[PDB]
Amino acid sequence: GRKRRQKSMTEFYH
Repeated sequence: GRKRRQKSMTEFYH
């Protein structure tokens, strides 16, 4: 799993 979730601005997977 993932304890710390950081919203990646590069989350736009082209």
